[PDB]
Amino acid sequence: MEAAHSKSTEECLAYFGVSETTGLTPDQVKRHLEKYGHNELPAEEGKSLWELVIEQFEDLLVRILLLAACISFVLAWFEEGEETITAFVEPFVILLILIANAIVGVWQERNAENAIEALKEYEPEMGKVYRADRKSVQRIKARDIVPGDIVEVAVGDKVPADIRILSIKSTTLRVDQSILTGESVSVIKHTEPVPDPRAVNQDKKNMLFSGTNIAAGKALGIVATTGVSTEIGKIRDQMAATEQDKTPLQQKLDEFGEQLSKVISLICVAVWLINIGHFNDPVHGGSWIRGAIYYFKIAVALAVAAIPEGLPAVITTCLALGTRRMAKKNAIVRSLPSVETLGCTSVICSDKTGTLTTNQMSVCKMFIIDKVDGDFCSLNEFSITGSTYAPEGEVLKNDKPIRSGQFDGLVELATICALCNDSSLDFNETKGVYEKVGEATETALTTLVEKMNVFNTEVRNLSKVERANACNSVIRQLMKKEFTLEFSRDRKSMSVYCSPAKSSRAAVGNKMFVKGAPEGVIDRCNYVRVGTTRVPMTGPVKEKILSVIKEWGTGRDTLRCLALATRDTPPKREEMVLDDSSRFMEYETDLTFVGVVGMLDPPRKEVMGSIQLCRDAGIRVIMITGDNKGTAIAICRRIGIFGENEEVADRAYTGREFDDLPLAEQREACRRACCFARVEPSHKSKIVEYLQSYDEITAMTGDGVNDAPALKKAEIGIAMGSGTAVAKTASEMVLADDNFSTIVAAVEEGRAIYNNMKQFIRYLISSNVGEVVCIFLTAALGLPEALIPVQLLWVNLVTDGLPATALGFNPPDLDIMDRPPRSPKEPLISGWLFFRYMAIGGYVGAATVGAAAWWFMYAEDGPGVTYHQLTHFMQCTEDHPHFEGLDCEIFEAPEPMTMALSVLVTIEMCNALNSLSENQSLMRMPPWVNIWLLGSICLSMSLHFLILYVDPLPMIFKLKALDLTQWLMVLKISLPVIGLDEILKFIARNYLEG
Ligand SMILES: C/C=C(/C)C(=O)O[C@H]1C(C)=C2[C@H]([C@@H]1OC(=O)CCCCCCC)[C@@](C)(OC(C)=O)C[C@H](OC(=O)CCC)[C@@]1(O)[C@H]2OC(=O)[C@@]1(C)O
Ligand SMILES: Nc1ncnc2c1ncn2[C@@H]1O[C@H](COP(=O)(O)OP(=O)(O)OP(=O)(O)O)[C@H]2OC3(O[C@H]21)C([N+](=O)[O-])=CC(=[N+]([O-])O)C=C3[N+](=O)[O-]
Ligand SMILES: [Cl-]
Ligand SMILES: [K+]
Ligand SMILES: [Mg+2]
Ligand SMILES: [Mg+2]
Repeated sequence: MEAAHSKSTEECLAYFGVSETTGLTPDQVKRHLEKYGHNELPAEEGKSLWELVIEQFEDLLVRILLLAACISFVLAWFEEGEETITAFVEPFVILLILIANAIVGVWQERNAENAIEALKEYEPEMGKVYRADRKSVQRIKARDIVPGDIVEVAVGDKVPADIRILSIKSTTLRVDQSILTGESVSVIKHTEPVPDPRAVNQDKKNMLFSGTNIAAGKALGIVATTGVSTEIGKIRDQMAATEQDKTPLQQKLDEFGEQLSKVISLICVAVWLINIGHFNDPVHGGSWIRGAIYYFKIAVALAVAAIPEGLPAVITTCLALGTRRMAKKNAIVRSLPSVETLGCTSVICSDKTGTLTTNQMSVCKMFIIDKVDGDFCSLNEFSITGSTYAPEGEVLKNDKPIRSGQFDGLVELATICALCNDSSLDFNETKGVYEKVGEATETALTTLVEKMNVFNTEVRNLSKVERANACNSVIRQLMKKEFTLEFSRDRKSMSVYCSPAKSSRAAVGNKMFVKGAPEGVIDRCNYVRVGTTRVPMTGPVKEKILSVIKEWGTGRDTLRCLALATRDTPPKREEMVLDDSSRFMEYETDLTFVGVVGMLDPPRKEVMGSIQLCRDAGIRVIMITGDNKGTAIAICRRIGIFGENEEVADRAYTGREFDDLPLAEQREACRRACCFARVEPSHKSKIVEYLQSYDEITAMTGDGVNDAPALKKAEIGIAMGSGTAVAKTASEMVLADDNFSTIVAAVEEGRAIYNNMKQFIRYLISSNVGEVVCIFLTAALGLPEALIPVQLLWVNLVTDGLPATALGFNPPDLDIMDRPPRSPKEPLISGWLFFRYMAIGGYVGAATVGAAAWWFMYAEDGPGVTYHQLTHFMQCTEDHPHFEGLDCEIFEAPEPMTMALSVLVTIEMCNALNSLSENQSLMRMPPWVNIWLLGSICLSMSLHFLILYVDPLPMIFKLKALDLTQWLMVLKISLPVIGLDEILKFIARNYLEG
């Protein structure tokens, strides 16, 4: 029964046809269970090994390397070489990479906790129903509750299903529905119908939504919906439905994968066309099982030359150290790939209560009477600092700290605030922070009289645990609380009867202490207290009081004003009926006005500056709240979203107002409006989707259950450390310190990290370019020598993995936060950069061929002085008279591959020096600006010497030769490549402008 809020109690009972006094019958429970199912949110399967791993293998590049590993087993089958039969282990290496990388992804998926499971902690095990079987209430399992059941709830109870209230047994029914509205304030429900069919949960003041707990009271209702059909079930559906898109940079890697598969697949067959040298090479033989293997010997090699193996390892470690660096800023990152995505955030959506504000009700202003001389009436107004329940702060008058005990009116104001109060203030030693005990509204009064200290009580050397209620107890011991007249809806106020308990009994006179909504209380105040004295209430006086109260209720500050009064001559205790709550308003008559307090959930001190910093960084901040519109706007003015006097007309909408706009006017309404109030949990997710429709990377910040959908729909979800568990589970990052400025710091770190990522990404990709060009030249000139598939792995994994990781520690740009947010879909390589890498790739790629070619043509220690016919080395066995003065094994000497690998590694170190910047020269950018860069080059070169000057590793590859005749020649290209890139870099820095 969805329209249950708009139908009367009798109409709701008539829908299911059950008498309010008696419960459903077993037949009805059978049928309603076979129709509506059980009352439980469905679980989620989440993970599957057999399918998660294969999903990790679904990527394209891993399909290329995987397709190359088996071929590498085929090359490994070959008994031809075996001496190099033992070197058959390259595929396993090629294999052990994939496996390893795969596992890392699985590990990233290992931490994915079930957020629906966290949402299921808000459904209770047992529930209380009345039924036909038994006159006495039945405590059953809440999952067996079907619609139509008569359900009972009491204090502390968790509501099991969405329930229309039939009769409230207590004076009031206060429910904490922060699960859906994000507000710790407890709403006062009723049984009247709510005619609006499209009312939001905040307006359904006659319903009891599943997952919310009863703050105080006892009531009876009939169940409307169960299971997924409840309002929390909408949250579950929206949390299982919103799939997370791939990281923008990850999308770049994927399309790079596609084009890479195209280019590899086209080159491998493109070699078949240039087969002028394959028409008739052997003396009689042709293409058989031995001959065709060449077309694969290049293939796998070409693959390992194109695939940047180890890039996921480098980005994984880089993002890991980013997580460690932000961890010192109290920013716990749950998803590694999200860090990058935080840099390019264009819009930040944010909750208010608990996120932008402290979620701790604080009394800002207060006023008492000063002088009453005829029509004139002056007031004493005070402001109170402190934005938390902790008794920290002082009272001020005209921006000057003043002791409260000097004003006789403030003493009585604190006396009313302390006695007429059911709440206490506790100090959590485990969390190390003061927590409210009771309602937030009254707790604000408790901490208020803690801040005031009207009797000048020594509280400096007090323990932090006893500091919580130090002054409240002082006031409690002065007047004994006989009984309390509880809050009722008819009079919108509550009162307390107190006796002196003084030295001489109650001869000083009993007094009644009343607090409540302003108009209803002031209308019953026939007297006004001026310090110690009492004067009759008049027109001009109450017009001044109501004037100031109206000035505080609206405008810049939007405080919740409570009026406080006493009764100097209350009636006798033996003539007050305490059962009938409607009579209490007569008991609270003939009052004496005292003062007024103003409450507000104040913002965190760290927020406003953060909003200015995002504004400076081109990031717009949007507030999305379940709280009232006036309150959210008044907070926006303090935060810096709106001006102190800015007219907010078309810039702030409510969920009901938002839904009334055409879908177009909503999608465009998210571009201008910066504040959204009184919204349902679905509305936040809808706004996030709308902002993402503009291809804008948006981030959501929250702390409650109602923020869970948005937190999933946003590209980056940021949860508060003091927030709910379900909000943390559906987020990519947590702020343990609850500070809002660490978001700004986190964005800065993300941008700097990406700026450092383009560097080593371009480095590895360029090395792959040179390798591809080299394998192509060696393939077209018939010289598979000087390169092997095994070594290209170690080069792209170890000797290049270290400098690439070192590039992650480059100093960030100075004016990095004065620039607007980065474009989402923009290439890492542009035309000029693509031209630069296209030239240097063929240059350094031809270097590696020139190593072997030079070792054979112009060399004093290279016996293979062939001079000509070097390209036709395969004929050496069938045309031995052609190749005299040498052995058939000299073609595969250790020096060609040692020199090719040498110029490769050195060109890669110098190229890693070129990767320190894109448009900045090396003369103005000293290489020692990054100690980790030169350190990684020193360690990669040291590991290269370890490859050469050892016994195992050479057996796979080749043997090293002397240096008096070898390193002198590696400098033909190992060093002038820096000059090439230096000219190419000098051109665009000056020729581009003018
Ligand atoms: C040589 C090595 C490989 C892996 C390769 O083919 O990379 C190309 C390639 C797929 C791209 C190109 C490479 O283009 C070339 O190779 C130039 C001509 C072909 C030479 C072959 C014979 C001499 C990248 C490498 O060119 C450079 C950097 O010079 C940059 C970039 O990729 C990036 O955005 C950088 C990494 C994400 C992509 O053009 C990309 O394709 C796209 O769709 C892009 C837009 O992405
Ligand atoms: N944004 C807020 N900031 C501060 N307080 C809020 C806020 N919203 C609600 N409250 C308090 O919570 C109680 C719940 O009332 P409820 O009907 O949910 O809200 P509203 O009255 O604002 O109506 P609305 O939903 O906006 O139409 C009110 O009762 C009282 O103070 C109010 C109240 N009053 O409103 O007059 C009197 C009172 N005593 O004791 O006199 C005690 C309250 N209380 O404990 O919550
Ligand atoms: Cl509102
Ligand atoms: K998310
Ligand atoms: Mg919140
Ligand atoms: Mg309200």
